[PDB]
Amino acid sequence: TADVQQKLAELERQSGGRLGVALINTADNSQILYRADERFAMCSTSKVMAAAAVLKKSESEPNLLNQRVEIKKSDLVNYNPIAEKHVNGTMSLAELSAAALQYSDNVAMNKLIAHVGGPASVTAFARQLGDETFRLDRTEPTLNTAIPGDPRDTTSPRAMAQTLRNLTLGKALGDSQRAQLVTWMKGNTTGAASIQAGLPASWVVGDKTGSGGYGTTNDIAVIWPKDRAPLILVTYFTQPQPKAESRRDVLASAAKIVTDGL
Ligand SMILES: *[B@@-]1(O)O[C@H](CNS(=O)(=O)c2ccc(Cl)cc2)c2ccccc21
Ligand SMILES: [Cl-]
Ligand code: NA
Ligand code: NA
Ligand code: NA
Repeated sequence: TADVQQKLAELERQSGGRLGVALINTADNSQILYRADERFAMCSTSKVMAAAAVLKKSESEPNLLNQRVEIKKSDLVNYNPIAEKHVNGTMSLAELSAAALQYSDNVAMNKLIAHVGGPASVTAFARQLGDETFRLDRTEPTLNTAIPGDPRDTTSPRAMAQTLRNLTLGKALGDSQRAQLVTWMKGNTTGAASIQAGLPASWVVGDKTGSGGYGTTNDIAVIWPKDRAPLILVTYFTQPQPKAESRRDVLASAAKIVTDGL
């Protein structure tokens, strides 16, 4: 629809920032795209790719998710809601994956990153899946600086939507691992104000939010509408001012605009 395009342009204009949207509708294999090939800083939406990398590694290492990881005071960063409770103990890689995905715990992300070999290994995993756009450059918390013009720790909406489709609805991961990823994302606790706030209450969503510098406010989701084929939706947003506040309402509005009529 050209109208959906115009509506997203009007949202972007009023918001004052830069908006990126990619909707994949698996009912008819259609897409709605808005700046879908521009790069945006992923912030915490990158935790999906890190958890997925660990899950993939687990296909050939059955004990892997039960492996224990020490949590030290020296591991704490700037957002540790789960890990701060396990300092001087261990958490399993399953627990760290869930903490990263469902509470956006930054220590959990750093452990997933470390375990698979660092940011270039998470990036190599993306490449293995056919995503040649995703780049994870840094660890937490610096991967969230979201400086305009900086390509580090960025991807495009089109690439992340296609990759999220492969991960949650396709066959990137084994059946057990795919189910686990989707179960984790459906249990996310951080997304109610984002894409979910622009969709009917009856719809089931598995999402991962992100936020960071320059008021960057992001969400990526797999969506099961009532009695319809699933959707993938990426909404990326960032602003001109370094200390701009988050605008989750912009993502809810984009979600509402692109699902109107379904
Ligand atoms: B990353 O983008 O995710 C975490 C948490 N972000 S948040 O904005 O603090 C948030 C959003 C919604 C809820 Cl319900 C809770 C918390 C994070 C923290 C620091 C840097 C990057 C990320
Ligand atoms: Cl409703
Ligand atoms: Na991507
Ligand atoms: Na959401
Ligand atoms: Na977030």
